[PDB]
Amino acid sequence: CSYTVSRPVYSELAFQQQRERRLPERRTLRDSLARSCSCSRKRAFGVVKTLLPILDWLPKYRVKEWLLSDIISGVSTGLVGTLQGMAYALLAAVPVQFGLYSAFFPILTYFVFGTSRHISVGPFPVVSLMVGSVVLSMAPDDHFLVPSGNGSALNSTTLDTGTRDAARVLLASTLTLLVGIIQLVFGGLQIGFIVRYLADPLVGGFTTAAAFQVLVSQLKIVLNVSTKNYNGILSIIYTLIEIFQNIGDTNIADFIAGLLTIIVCMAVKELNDRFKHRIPVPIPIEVIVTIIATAISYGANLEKNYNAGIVKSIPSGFLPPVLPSVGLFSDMLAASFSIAVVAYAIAVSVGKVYATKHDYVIDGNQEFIAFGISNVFSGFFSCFVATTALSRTAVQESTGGKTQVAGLISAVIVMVAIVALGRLLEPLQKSVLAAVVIANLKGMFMQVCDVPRLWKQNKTDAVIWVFTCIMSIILGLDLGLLAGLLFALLTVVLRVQFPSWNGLGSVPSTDIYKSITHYKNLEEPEGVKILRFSSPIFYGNVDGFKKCINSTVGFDAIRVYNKRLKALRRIQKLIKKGPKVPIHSLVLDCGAVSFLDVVGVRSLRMIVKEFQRIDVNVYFALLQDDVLEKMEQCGFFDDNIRKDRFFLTVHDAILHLQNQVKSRE
Amino acid sequence: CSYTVSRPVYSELAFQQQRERRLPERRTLRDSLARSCSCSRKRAFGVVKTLLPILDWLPKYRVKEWLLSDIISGVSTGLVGTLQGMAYALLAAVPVQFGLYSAFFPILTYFVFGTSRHISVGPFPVVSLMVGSVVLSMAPDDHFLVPSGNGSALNSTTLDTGTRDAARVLLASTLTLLVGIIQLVFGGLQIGFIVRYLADPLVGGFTTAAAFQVLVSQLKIVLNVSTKNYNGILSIIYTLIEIFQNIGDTNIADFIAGLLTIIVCMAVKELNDRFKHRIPVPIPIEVIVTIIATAISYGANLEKNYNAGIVKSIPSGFLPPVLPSVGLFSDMLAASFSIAVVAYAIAVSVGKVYATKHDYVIDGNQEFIAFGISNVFSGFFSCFVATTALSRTAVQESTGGKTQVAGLISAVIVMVAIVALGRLLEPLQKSVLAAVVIANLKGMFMQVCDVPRLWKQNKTDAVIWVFTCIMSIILGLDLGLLAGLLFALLTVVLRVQFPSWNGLGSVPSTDIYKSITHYKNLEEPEGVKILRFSSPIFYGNVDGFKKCINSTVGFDAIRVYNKRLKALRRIQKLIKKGPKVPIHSLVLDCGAVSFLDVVGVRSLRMIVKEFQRIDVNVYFALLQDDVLEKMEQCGFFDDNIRKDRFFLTVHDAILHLQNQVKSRE
Repeated sequence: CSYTVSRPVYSELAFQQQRERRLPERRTLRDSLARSCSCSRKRAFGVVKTLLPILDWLPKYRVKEWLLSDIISGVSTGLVGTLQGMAYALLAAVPVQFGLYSAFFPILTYFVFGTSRHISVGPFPVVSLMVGSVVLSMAPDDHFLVPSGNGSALNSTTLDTGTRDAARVLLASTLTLLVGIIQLVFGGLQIGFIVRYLADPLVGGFTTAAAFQVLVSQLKIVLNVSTKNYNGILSIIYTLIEIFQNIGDTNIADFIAGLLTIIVCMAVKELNDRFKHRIPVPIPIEVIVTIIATAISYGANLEKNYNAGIVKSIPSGFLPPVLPSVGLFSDMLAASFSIAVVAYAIAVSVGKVYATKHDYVIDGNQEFIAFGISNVFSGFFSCFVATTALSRTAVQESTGGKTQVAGLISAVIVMVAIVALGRLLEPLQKSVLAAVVIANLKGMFMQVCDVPRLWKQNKTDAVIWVFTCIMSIILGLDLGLLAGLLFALLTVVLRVQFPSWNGLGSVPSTDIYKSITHYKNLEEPEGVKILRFSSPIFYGNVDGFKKCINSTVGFDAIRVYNKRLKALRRIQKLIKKGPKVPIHSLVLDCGAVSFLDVVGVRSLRMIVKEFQRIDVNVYFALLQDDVLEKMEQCGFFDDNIRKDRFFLTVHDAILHLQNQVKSRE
Repeated sequence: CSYTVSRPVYSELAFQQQRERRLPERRTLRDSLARSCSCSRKRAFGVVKTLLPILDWLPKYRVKEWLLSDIISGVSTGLVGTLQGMAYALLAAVPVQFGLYSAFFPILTYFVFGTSRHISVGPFPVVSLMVGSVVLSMAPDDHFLVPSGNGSALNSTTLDTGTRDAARVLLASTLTLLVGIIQLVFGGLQIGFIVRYLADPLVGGFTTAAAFQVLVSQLKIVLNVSTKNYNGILSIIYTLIEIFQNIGDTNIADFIAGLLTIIVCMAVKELNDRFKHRIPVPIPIEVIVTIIATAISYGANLEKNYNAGIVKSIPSGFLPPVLPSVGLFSDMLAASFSIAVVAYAIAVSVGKVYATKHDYVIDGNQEFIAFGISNVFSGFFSCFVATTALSRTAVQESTGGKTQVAGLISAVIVMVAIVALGRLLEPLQKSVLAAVVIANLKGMFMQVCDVPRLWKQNKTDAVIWVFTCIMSIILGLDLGLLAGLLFALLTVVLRVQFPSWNGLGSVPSTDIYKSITHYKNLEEPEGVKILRFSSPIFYGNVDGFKKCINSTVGFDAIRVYNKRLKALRRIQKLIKKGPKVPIHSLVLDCGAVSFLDVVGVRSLRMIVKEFQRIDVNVYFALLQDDVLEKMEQCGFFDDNIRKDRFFLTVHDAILHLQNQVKSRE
């Protein structure tokens, strides 16, 4: 209605005197640690309830109706879990037997420590690729050749099919433990802000570029070509050229059968997603395409007749726990930090999506402990890093899921897939398992459709997407993530180093000040020039502030004072023989400043001192309380630069100048 | 006097309608690039005058007294410069003549391209230390041994004093050429903000660590001990331990002479600095101590009698230009970048100091181009990277210097030294030259006295000093600088990621809003809770903003709605059979925001939508125009979230809320 106020001009001291401050809280280091560490039994029950979330949803279960919905989702997710679990094992260069272990043991551990209800912990295509990247680098194929077979001229150094996998499993187990330990450090030290640096364009471009490396890696299994497992700079680029050079040594039985299930699985997935209003339960195309593949491959001897590529290496049994090979963490610490941060990023990403739909809150630090113990327990049973795939997550959710009981039932299907089931999957072609992974790449391949949308939005965030996408292609995949985090943080520094400074003016007959580069009918005070400077001054943008002040006043505070003394020497000699016109004051509207960075405040006092020699006052308008208290501690208020130079609002600074000129001509 | 206003409550649209905006300037790339490149001869003359500043100060000379001032400053600066060059030649592991070379040609090159008047370009202790470090890393001593001399049992692999100096000089010349190329690239691309990242505490800690390493190296040289030129991690600690282990294999005469000249030089420097009011011209302690050392060392055969360490390797002549061995840049690019940036930082610091002391202006890009051309010209004459030492610079300023003519005269001394002066310097002990370097370390060793001062000041900047000082000691010296810049950028990001949020309240009978954690007698509106959030929202501080909102409203917008929906299903079943109390609105005083990082504006819109479901309006107070224009493009103003939700000032929102409560109960 009517916005009218009437108060005196409290600049800095007319308001600080009659306003009593609040005494700050004392540190009291002796008692601070005592009050923090609680001794009551209620705190002991609270830390156990959070650490073990199973004690919350289990007592209040709904066995009446939940048991019917969990038994149907467990057998549905179990069949998809035992297939996607063994399919993702090829991305880690590990035998297909250890892929099923990643779908049974991590579920058992993510039952008494997990804080989610609609998350199916298991393998992941992008995560398994980063695991397989360090296996090929630290244990290539040309490192296990054995001379045996009485060759023609030289020693017969045939392939090492057999004991070669033993070094790959132990290497992947050491990586699994080191990833789990890092996740426990994040949960133990209660540091969760380290994963906030993974922005949406950063994680979006990373998963998009990772889909290309997954497509190239899986295409090698489909085409049945033998590459040289290149790694380093241009890893995906070099291996893509080698694939085109070895096209002649392909297998038509694998390409035709591999491309067939690609079109079938993609069509059924697209048909079921579009016509969702008529069929609520998604058709398990992953399961029906595998059962029919093993049946056809069992009739005709695809291994002998067509010389196809089958598994024929499933022993159908468990294995004793193997202690991790401690001592190889020096050459894997750099890559483990990249795998441990993407396993948690996707865990929270998929978790929060299915959290607002079921209306339940997911703890942040608890997921670090949940997946931390999961990866550690998985390392003792020859498993790789566990995560939650978005496709497998939607299986137990769309079919009907309430708690992790359905996930435990999903582990029973994998349980029988280790002892009894597995012999029937012997003649299954490797191209079939290498095709269900490519079908799930549609979600990440369609993520490129955001670049035209992000360009119309904030352009700096669109560059981060393209930067992370290209950098995670040239210099590997794990190194590209670290190059994306540094580039994303650098973009934040570049946005605060080059602020958006304006020529703030006054709206007639009011007190609201708007920029002069946006509005025309604005009147500036006679002589006074207002300047606003966002992105608080630090050591890097303190030089830009000088160029900012020199551009809004028209002159330079240094060159003007130098020309004054250059002409002053003519005055002291003429008696022996015989610019700064418009700028009267400078009101700095530093209202968007948060910190000081005393390294830069030393030049801030110099600005007030330089303009003081040329009779130009430098006033302040909207300095906050947390900043003014910081200027006093940094040695700014001397005998000449008093607090009266500062003001509370922007209009008080202009009103103080108009009253000073009227009272003093 | 009286601050009174009377205007309607223009929130967002009551002000944007009747206020016509200014049309932004069109891009017009063709005309923009056409208007940028000027064709008139005036712009050509201007850029020629700027690129070659020699054409400016030459026509306005003051020969009458400037001739005498420049000749005396030139002889003094030439003596000081040849002494500092023959001293710093040992820091670069190069023979002593190449120091004199590097003290002659850079001076000639910094005459037609430099834009300063009181800068004596030459060697530098830190730069020479870095050059020597990278030379020892890329060319150790055990890589040149030759088996010759018919030893006792094995081949006599004597030391290679001699032919290895050619390789060392070639490596130093390649390094200097690469540094010059990097500086010319930085100057041509007009990129000057890259050196603004070197804050005052960062460069202070770097200079402190460099002074410590220089002290260690000069103590190694004085004690005449033979180390193993360790490099890498903890190199200074390892070489100090090796020195302490080889104390017995020293020379008592050399150590005594070094300690004596150190004490004498320090005492004379202290006496001249303290009693400056009586003697304006500083006593050249370096010149007299070198003269007396050469006089004493020439009497007795210190090389034969006391087995002292002398130079005896001065050919007293020039050398033809040698083309640099291009191809060794991939293993020294980072070191060259570090050397170039530290040299430019020190040069700009000295220039700004001696320019604000003499009241003249110095350009940045022109100095960059000048030093780049100087290093390039030095690379073609077997010289190392040139800079401006603070001690040598103060000589020509205290003795009286006006233009670079004194610098050109300062090269005449080095000119006659290259040919004639230096044959008498044959029996001079190396410990004497290794002492003035330690004597000049007093300025950098006293820089540690700022840590107690910076701790009372901004503590985050005090940590950067200690972090840079320690990190530039453990992992070399060049790598410590890169670890310091990244640490400073991370500290800047942490200050904008964890803002200082408050509980802003209202002062009675006024319109100024202050924090509630600082003032006691403050009244908040009935139900309304004002919140201020500095450090504008980006992808990393969004969870921080969520936590801040949840802490300032007392509840969580998610848990409240979850409990409401959990209690709602009890209502729909009871008819078949038979928190958010105080918070009325949320005025976000986002006045300290500059950018919004649309990745974060999505979560902001999500927050606004979530609080709408619980009947809690989220209003804005001080959103700038540059932020609203960004939110409009980032898809924020839908059919429901209109612009009326925003306000211009903080009191307007409270007034609108009170009017709505009064008109609608």
